[PDB]
Amino acid sequence: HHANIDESKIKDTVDDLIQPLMQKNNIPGMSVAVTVNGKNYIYNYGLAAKQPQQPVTENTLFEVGSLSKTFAATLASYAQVSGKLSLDQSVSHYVPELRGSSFDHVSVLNVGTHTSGLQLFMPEDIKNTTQLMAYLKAWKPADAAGTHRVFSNIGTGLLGMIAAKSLGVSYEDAIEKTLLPQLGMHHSYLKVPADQMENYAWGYNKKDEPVHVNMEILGNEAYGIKTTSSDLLRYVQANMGQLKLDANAKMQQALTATHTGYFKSGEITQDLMWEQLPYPVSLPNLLTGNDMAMTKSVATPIVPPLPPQENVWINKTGSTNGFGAYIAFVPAKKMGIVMLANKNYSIDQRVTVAYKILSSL
Repeated sequence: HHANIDESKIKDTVDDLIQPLMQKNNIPGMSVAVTVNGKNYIYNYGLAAKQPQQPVTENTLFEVGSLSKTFAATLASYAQVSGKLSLDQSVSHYVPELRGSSFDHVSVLNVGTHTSGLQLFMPEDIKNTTQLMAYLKAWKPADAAGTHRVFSNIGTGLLGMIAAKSLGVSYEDAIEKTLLPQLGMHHSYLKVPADQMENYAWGYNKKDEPVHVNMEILGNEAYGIKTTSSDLLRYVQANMGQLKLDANAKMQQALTATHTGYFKSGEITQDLMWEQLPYPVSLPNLLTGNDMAMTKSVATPIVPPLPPQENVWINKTGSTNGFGAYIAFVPAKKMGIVMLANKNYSIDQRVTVAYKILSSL
């Protein structure tokens, strides 16, 4: 510890919130990454696994659940800026087996903004593409697509599937061979390789049992990423235009364009998977804006779309049965936070701690 040194000042703030958070929620391990003024700070806490004990280190991989959806959006945006995908086209334009179904009237933008009306969870009995297509061909929403926001793993699945196909590849190839490499995220995976399994934290469920997420159909798009806080902090910096990014100009454009605001719903603006609130934001409104995961709300189009903004709080939560993650960043302040935990603890706490940390900077 050193008085007047960046990493010690930030560490005091972070420790003072994260240690009680982990204690009260029985969280075995966390990593918290913060960026401010172009400098990066990584704080590791506790255990990646209990027995045999393994500490959280700079290499620890956590499941991040719905943070995975922002990668599906970044891929769709990359396909769009590359001229391969139009977001306003129908889903059945790109998925011809769905022509003549409800997907004639659902746009790619709808599935990228949770406004198709598809439900949250993939039906558990859908095991293969044939069954998935039969389901989708027979599906109808209660309200017309574009009228309501319903956060959806299925819709995110379609977004990523369509984006990858428009690029000529499977979603897994698109993510692990194109997107994550171009972002410099070398410790981020949809399938953790053998040399990294020692670094893959165990998640701890509500009954404190060690678990890892079970990957099912279109799961890569919706919840498949395992990653480090450092890689996600790089992703936050790239989302703020801070990195050279290997001169990948289309990729920077793709990242930035995911922040385009397409629908208003409640306190939030729904971007392409990212969600944002006006900055400065009150904590009550940020809490409300992060309590939209499982209920339908009215959605209102923003047309022409709101361009990517600086003066906003951009965020996404993600969870699996054993993990709880959160990212927030404020481009106008070039500041951001990644909080990764191997227990799924309540979103109100994630958001409140992040709000307090970023407010301190």
